[PDB]
Amino acid sequence: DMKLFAGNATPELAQRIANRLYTSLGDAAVGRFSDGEVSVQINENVRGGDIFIIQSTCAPTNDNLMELVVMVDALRRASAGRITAVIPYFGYARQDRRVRSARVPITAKVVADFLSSVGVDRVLTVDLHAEQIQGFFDVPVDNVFGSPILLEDMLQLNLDNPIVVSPDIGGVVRARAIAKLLNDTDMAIIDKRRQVMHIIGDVAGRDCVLVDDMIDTGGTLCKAAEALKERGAKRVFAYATHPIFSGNAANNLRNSVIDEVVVCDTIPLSDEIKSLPNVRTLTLSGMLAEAIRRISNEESISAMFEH
Amino acid sequence: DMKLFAGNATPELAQRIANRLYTSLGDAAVGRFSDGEVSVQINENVRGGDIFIIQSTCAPTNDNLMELVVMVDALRRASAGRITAVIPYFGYARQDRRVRSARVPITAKVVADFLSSVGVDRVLTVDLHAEQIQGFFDVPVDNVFGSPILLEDMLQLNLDNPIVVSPDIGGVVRARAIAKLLNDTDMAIIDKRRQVMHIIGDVAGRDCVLVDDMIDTGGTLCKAAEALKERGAKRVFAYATHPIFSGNAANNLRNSVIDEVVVCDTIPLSDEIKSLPNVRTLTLSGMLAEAIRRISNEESISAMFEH
Amino acid sequence: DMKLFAGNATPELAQRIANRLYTSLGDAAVGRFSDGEVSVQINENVRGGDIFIIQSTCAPTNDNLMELVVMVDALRRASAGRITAVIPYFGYARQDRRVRSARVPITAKVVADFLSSVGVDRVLTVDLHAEQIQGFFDVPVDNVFGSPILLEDMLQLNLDNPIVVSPDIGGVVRARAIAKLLNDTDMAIIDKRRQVMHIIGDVAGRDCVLVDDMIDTGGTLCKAAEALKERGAKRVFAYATHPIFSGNAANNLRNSVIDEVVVCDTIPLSDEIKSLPNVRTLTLSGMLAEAIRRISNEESISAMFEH
Amino acid sequence: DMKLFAGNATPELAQRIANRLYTSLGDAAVGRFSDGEVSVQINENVRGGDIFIIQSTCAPTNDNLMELVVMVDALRRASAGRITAVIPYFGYARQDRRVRSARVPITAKVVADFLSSVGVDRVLTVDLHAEQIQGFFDVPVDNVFGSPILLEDMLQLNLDNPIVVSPDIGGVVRARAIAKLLNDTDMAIIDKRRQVMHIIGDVAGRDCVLVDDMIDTGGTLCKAAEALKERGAKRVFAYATHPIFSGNAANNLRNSVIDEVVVCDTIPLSDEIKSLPNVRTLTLSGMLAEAIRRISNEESISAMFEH
Amino acid sequence: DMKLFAGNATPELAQRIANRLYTSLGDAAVGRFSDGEVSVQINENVRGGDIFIIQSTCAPTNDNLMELVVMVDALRRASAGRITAVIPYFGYARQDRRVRSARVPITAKVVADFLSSVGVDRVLTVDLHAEQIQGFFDVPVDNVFGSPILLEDMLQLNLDNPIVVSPDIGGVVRARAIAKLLNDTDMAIIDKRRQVMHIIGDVAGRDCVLVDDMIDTGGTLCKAAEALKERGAKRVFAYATHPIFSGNAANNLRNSVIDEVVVCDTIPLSDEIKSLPNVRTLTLSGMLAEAIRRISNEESISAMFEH
Amino acid sequence: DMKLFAGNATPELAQRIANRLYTSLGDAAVGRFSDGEVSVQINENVRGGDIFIIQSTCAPTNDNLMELVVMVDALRRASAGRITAVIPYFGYARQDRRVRSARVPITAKVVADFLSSVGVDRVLTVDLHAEQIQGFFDVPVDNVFGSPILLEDMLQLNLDNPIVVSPDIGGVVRARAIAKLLNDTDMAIIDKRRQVMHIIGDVAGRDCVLVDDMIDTGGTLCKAAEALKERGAKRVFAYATHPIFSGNAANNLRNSVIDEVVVCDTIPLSDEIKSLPNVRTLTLSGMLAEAIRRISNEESISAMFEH
Ligand SMILES: Nc1ncnc2c1ncn2[C@@H]1O[C@H](COP(=O)(O)O)[C@@H](O)[C@H]1O
Ligand SMILES: Nc1ncnc2c1ncn2[C@@H]1O[C@H](COP(=O)(O)O)[C@@H](O)[C@H]1O
Ligand SMILES: Nc1ncnc2c1ncn2[C@@H]1O[C@H](COP(=O)(O)O)[C@@H](O)[C@H]1O
Ligand SMILES: Nc1ncnc2c1ncn2[C@@H]1O[C@H](COP(=O)(O)O)[C@@H](O)[C@H]1O
Ligand SMILES: Nc1ncnc2c1ncn2[C@@H]1O[C@H](COP(=O)(O)O)[C@@H](O)[C@H]1O
Ligand SMILES: O=P(O)(O)OC[C@H]1O[C@H](O)[C@H](O)[C@@H]1O
Ligand SMILES: O=P(O)(O)OC[C@H]1O[C@H](O)[C@H](O)[C@@H]1O
Ligand SMILES: O=P(O)(O)OC[C@H]1O[C@H](O)[C@H](O)[C@@H]1O
Ligand SMILES: O=P(O)(O)OC[C@H]1O[C@H](O)[C@H](O)[C@@H]1O
Ligand SMILES: O=P(O)(O)OC[C@H]1O[C@H](O)[C@H](O)[C@@H]1O
Ligand SMILES: O=P(O)(O)OC[C@H]1O[C@H](O)[C@H](O)[C@@H]1O
Ligand SMILES: [Mg+2]
Ligand SMILES: [Mg+2]
Ligand SMILES: [Mg+2]
Ligand SMILES: [Mg+2]
Ligand SMILES: [Mg+2]
Ligand SMILES: [Mg+2]
Ligand SMILES: [Mg+2]
Repeated sequence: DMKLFAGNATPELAQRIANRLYTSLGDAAVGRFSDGEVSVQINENVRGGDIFIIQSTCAPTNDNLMELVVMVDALRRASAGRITAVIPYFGYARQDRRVRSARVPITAKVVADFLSSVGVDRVLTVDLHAEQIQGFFDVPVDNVFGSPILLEDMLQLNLDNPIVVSPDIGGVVRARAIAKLLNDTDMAIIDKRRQVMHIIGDVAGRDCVLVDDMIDTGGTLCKAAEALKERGAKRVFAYATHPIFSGNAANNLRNSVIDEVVVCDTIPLSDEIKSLPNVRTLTLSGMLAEAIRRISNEESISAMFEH
Repeated sequence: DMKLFAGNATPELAQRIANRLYTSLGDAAVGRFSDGEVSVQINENVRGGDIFIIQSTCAPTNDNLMELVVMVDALRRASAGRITAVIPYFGYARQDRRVRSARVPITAKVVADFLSSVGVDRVLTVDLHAEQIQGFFDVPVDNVFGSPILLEDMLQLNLDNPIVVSPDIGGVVRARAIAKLLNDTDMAIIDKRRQVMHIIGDVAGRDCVLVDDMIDTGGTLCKAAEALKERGAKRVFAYATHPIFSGNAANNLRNSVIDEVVVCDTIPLSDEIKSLPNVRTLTLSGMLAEAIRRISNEESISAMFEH
Repeated sequence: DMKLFAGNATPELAQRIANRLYTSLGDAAVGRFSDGEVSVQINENVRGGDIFIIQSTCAPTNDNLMELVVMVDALRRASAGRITAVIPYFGYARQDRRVRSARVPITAKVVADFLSSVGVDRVLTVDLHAEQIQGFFDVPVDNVFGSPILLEDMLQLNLDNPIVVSPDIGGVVRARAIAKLLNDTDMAIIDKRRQVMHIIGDVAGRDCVLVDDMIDTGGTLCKAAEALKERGAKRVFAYATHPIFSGNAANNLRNSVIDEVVVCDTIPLSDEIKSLPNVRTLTLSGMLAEAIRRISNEESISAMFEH
Repeated sequence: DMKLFAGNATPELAQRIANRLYTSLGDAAVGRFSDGEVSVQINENVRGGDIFIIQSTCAPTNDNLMELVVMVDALRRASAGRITAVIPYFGYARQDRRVRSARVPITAKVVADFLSSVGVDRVLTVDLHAEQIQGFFDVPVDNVFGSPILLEDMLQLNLDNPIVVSPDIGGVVRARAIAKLLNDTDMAIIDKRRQVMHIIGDVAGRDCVLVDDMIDTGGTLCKAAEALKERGAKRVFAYATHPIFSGNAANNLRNSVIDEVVVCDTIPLSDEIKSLPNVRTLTLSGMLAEAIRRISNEESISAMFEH
Repeated sequence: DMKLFAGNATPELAQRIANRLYTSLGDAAVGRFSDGEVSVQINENVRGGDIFIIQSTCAPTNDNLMELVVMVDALRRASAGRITAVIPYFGYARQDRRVRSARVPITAKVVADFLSSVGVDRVLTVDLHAEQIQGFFDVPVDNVFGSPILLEDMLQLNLDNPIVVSPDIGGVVRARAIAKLLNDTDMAIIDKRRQVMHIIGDVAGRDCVLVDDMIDTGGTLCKAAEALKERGAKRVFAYATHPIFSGNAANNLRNSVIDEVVVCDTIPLSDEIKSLPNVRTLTLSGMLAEAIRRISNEESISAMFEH
Repeated sequence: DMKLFAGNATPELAQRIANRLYTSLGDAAVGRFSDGEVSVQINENVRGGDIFIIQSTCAPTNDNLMELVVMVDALRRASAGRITAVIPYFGYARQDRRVRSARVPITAKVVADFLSSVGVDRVLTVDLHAEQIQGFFDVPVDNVFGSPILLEDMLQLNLDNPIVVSPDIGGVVRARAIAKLLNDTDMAIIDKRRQVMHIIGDVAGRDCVLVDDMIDTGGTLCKAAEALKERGAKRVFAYATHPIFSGNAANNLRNSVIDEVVVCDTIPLSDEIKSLPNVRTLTLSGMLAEAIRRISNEESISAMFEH
């Protein structure tokens, strides 16, 4: 008995996933009270059922997170059988350690504990910022890579001896994976010091493909593109998974040298970003639908990592 | 080693409490990242100390709640000794049961579990909506009544044989307590059916004192005042503790028959409400300061319930 | 695989519930050792089954509570699948908070923690003293109102413009619900001060119906009846759900002015009470049987709250 | 800050322990409500203090156990620092396993879980039935042997080449320890089959000393004494620690051949037993007082096991 | 969906159990990394299945224990349904209490907590050293006696009025059970003091059968055999369940007077022990296979304790 | 009351740390029983004390881990106050996620759960393989970098325009940190594909400094050195923190082109490795002693990250 429920964060993606599964979204009234508190009511029998909740913890981050945990609590007191939380974009994931024992929280661990507390049985995400966040839960966590869609889109560009560049030091593993998949090309890395940006590798007269896991303000992306072009690269393409686009992202992308920015749909786009002419969107609904189908049927999930 | 920390919800109240304790607020940078996520950094040694955090979970409710739990987590990983959360207004407290086994959450229990999960050792609140929320925690919870301040203000009005009215059926216990304290006067109750409001009791030619625990939209308050005046009451005064004032509260209070509305300061007032000429504010900083002082010194807290 | 087990508290009610479900009580030897310790032995295979235990925590309260938790432990180590505890009368429910931070326990929370500790999966009660006790558990709790049976009995009295009276301030919500159900009549409330009892409302020349959730000693009930009659009420009927009848209840009811006392059967009656001529009993076996049937079949429980 | 509190089970022993510590019992009102429910109120400040509760879980077993857990809960919500439960006789300790996977509970584990749930920090008992019950807790458990007092009393009898006999197979380890302490004498064991009792060892013309951990009904004790005398033993003395004396114990001991029965005071004696001329009582107040003193002062507890 | 997995401790026994169940061992690669750390990989779909893991915690004890807990963790994150751990020999079981409050651990409780932590749902062992270790878990534990096989082997010896002897005081209960089963014969006990060994009972001119639960170094066994022969016993046979055989066991058994040593196969034998001519092995694969079959089918396990 | 205890893994390091703190190691007998099981006995009063246990989880990994958890359990049942585990080398840390949802365990999370289960209050490690393992605990974890000692040793080599190389893609962050500290030099990275090793960066005619966190078999290190020399580098130095040196490490290092290998002392060296002429050891005893001193005195730990 598979039922899908959606919050207010990604309703359109939840509709696409439901369409690809040939079912319909379950009836739940998820809204706000007068003072801003989350209101949830489940409007159908869920006893013994296998429930999936689809909601990214994107901006407004805290309201979306509260919607998620409150729906899980309402479902779990209504005697639901098993609850899987599909969270295409896992928010607060960049706060995953205390560097130099600074007096900061590990907020990803706090969110994982909240989800375990209200009674989630399984989590399914796309492109976690740190893969060790799989260990912040006591439940199985399936971290699905978004690279098949992006790679299928890259191979339709007919680049002239492309080189894969990671905009920073934290993206090197993902850049290397993409470089191996993209006919096993070269790789270069942007290193930032003091300000001045150094490039480790040769980018002279080649098409450069920047790959990252998110675009928040476009700062690192735009700066790396400027560095690549001023060391003589023909074209630069940016390829990310999570389109956060916060702050001054629209102006940063508009006044940039990036020829094309391609993102997935784990977060809905705003109006100013949709108005931009060089920002294009791929869809992850098929991949998420197949993962949900495999989880619901006691099937192996390893087939989801094939290209 | 008593240290006080404040969030962004009630900073001015935290300053008044610190002033009455002749100390200063501890240094912590509590803010937002670019995308709306809570940022916390403790900027001083808290090892082994006795920490108090002062923050109401008022609107914006979810951001304030996340600030609170994230500060508790950061303090607890920095090896703080004991953490007391002073929460003058406990949000989400109106969702405390499932009526008729409706498929709703018990969100107050969820919030209590989150606070117990991040490592709170003690909670101190003012005028909980339901006193049974004391049982939603495994830690001691001190629910301090705000009625001493309000009563001290009522006794300075020189009312002509006043009668204490509860605007609804849920406020009868608080109304009875106030009526006993206010020279042991009469009590009347507003009952709403179908629309039409019935008054149980005699209110003809008497000064009426409405008492409640919050004013959210002013709906029940304004309607009860209209009923009281159209059954012939001389003057009506409204006395509440938590000034939520959400939605159309300013217009409802402006176009009403209530002569004076008196509230406490557990939630900061907006500009439109401060502009109103018949809304007046009392302060709870002395009572909270004395409660914090008694908790810090291993002293009996029962003296806080004296009039 | 539905199996019913019964303790020693309410065996006759368990038999009626079994009869209405067309099954038989499971074989378990629940008794006492020589020194008063609870002895439990399950005498049949319960592996993977869906178990229901029917036992009120009525007097002797502590022996009944220990029987319940010990049966749950024996069933859970015998590899039972799911255990539902049907507790028609939830004892210790009047101790649900600490008033004025008095150094008392919250014993309802202690009992809820014990039940969660031995491994109960679901609780089903009738007319909880405080509905917030639903939040003292981490499991679903279904609090079924006994008002349908009592209302069906009230409507067969043909009262002359009846008025519904709550004997104290804590029963106002239940009295209001009954008043709405009983053709939407008036409501009056007994208020006790200092001794002297005040009645808020008009009771002159009307049939009065006192409604409460329990009758423990009959003190409040008898006193309220005396007040109602000495302000001129024609007849007084008392309507309760839980017949505790402790202490001097028999003498208090015998030497009273109440014309008829009607109770449910969540607690068995003693001999002295059955000898009384004006105490009558209704049965809840049909309602509990239907609730058990709906829980066992993954059906919606909301239909149980219909009149 | 050492404070002692006592329940209703062993108040006189608690007074003796307080006298030997030159302090007084703390003020707490522990009683019953009208219907038999436990009532507890702490009447003094216990914040930060080191609390000891002295109460055996003797008959009436369940009321005493509930008093204990309810006092612990009331103390723990009043912000007590550390709570030690001194339980001279640990009830329900004979139910410590499931023999042949019988569908019975392990009730000692249930009691240990309840004590850990309400927040006990340390347990101190005398002569546990099974020493592995130390492993049923997550807190330190100090199981103090009562054999020093009993041995000091045995050595004042001037027996003629005594032999130490265990009445059953479960008491062999304790009998061997006593035999080693009692000038390293011989040991014999009673074995019961089918009825007929076999004695392994030689008891002809010797003074026999039966040692056990409890006397519940006197069945095994009286039967073993009869067997010993009908295989020709001069005198038989019975030496136990816990005087349960339930059921027909008074008649069994009166119509027996045991010359003298000596017990400790972990359970108060009834009137019929005190009337018996050959039942004598030793006291454990000094040993328990010294153990409490050593626990309170961060001193080594190993000195308590010296003879 | 019953699947069997085996570790490296008892692979041959796991094969025999699989053969008697007419299935095959599941595919899992359990090995060591270069530095000695346990490596585990499950090579098949286990989603929703009912898993059994067969592995004794025998020498090397800590590597076997780590293999077990690591396999349980890998299975539980792969979404296995229910995990039963068949542990024919439970290691660390001799450390089950703190005698005289010595500063030692209770290591059996630590192992039980680890197994409960990684997510074991049920434990099945053979001949636990202390039966109270059943209470160290929160899950059902089935402690199956190995005495049927040993008794079936004893009855094929045609002994001349045999007597059953326990080599020490801790084995008396097991010796008594065997003596009752073996046509209800006599029993004698070895008592060790100061060195000198005393025998309680008559062993002159009888065949002696020593029964124990393990043979670790053969010290107690060889010494008891010497004592029995030097008080004139015709033949001595040793009967144990767990063949640990550590240290100098081979030399102790070779230079001994025991005519025949019979053991079960809960631990594999070494080469030096297999070379011995008077050490013989029985098999427990049929009994364990039937217990696994009964657990998998929701059948009563009590039939396993029949002779 | 600071007490230090040591296991058998790193006794000599524990002695150096004790010497720098001007105290002595506490008395505890930590050994093995006959069959290989861990034996622990604490031989002094530890009640209320602040305990530190110094032991790396190095090879033999599982015995060392069991020693650690068993000592923690023995200390915690002896009523120790606070227990800090100093684990200079955290074993099993390389298994920190499930790549592509492979059916493997996350063994670092299992070890963290075991340590939290037995009652550790704080962990202090050196150079964790993944810094997110800080989030696998609920207690504070201080991950101290070993780079100050290594950098102080590098600056005493007088290299000719050195370049810092990371032998693999996982070491890039550490290599970048060292490069910034080492007068802000260049950085190059070894990339391995299919076999063939690519170097991103220019290493022609420069002194190369390989930095890693461990040396297990020397495979990556020796291969990277060969690649660097066959692209023309003058000298190659290897700088690591944890000297695991397992398998064929001695032969790999002997038949290599690395001029000098410098390691810390978090793991003791074997004889074959000490015989090597180009392997040199630094000490971390001063840094660990200062960290222990700061933890014991409620001082800020951030001063430990200064160069
Ligand atoms: N999109 C991706 N595809 C494949 N591997 C990835 C990706 N993103 C990160 N990785 C990590 O890159 C590493 C690949 O290792 P390998 O299996 O040797 O290619 C693993 O740690 C993966 O978790
Ligand atoms: N017998 C009863 N029938 C209906 N409501 C009840 C009863 N007893 C208590 N209540 C409470 O009365 C309130 C009724 O609210 P409403 O839905 O507005 O009638 C809810 O809080 C119910 O939980
Ligand atoms: N009164 C007692 N005195 C000493 N040991 C006892 C007593 N009762 C039981 N025992 C147990 O007897 C055993 C004595 O072992 P040992 O130290 O060899 O004398 C331990 O297991 C003790 O726990
Ligand atoms: N092999 C065995 N067969 C039967 N009982 C055993 C065995 N080993 C230990 N026992 C214990 O011996 C006792 C037998 O009690 P009974 O049922 O009176 O024979 C129980 O406590 C059993 O757990
Ligand atoms: N030895 C080291 N010194 C400094 N940072 C390190 C070291 N090893 C790893 N790191 C990480 O490198 C990053 C340095 O960031 P930054 O503060 O910008 O230099 C942090 O994530 C550190 O945790
Ligand atoms: O706003 P930006 O910093 O440019 O983008 C967010 C980046 O912060 C993290 O490294 C992510 O990997 C992104 O690369
Ligand atoms: O917006 P309003 O409903 O008028 O005020 C909030 C009320 O809702 C609860 O009963 C509170 O007691 C208040 O009386
Ligand atoms: O013995 P009594 O106090 O008269 O009856 C018990 C009452 O105590 C509680 O308020 C219940 O609602 C009852 O009304
Ligand atoms: O009433 P009784 O059975 O004679 O005495 C209780 C006995 O039950 C247990 O074995 C105890 O050791 C006692 O010996
Ligand atoms: O090496 P051994 O001590 O002779 O054999 C192990 C014994 O230790 C325990 O009592 C077991 O019951 C065994 O009898
Ligand atoms: O035996 P090796 O693989 O050469 O050394 C262990 C390496 O495995 C991990 O990447 C560590 O960072 C090391 O670099
Ligand atoms: Mg980045
Ligand atoms: Mg209200
Ligand atoms: Mg009442
Ligand atoms: Mg006995
Ligand atoms: Mg033993
Ligand atoms: Mg033995
Ligand atoms: Mg590496």
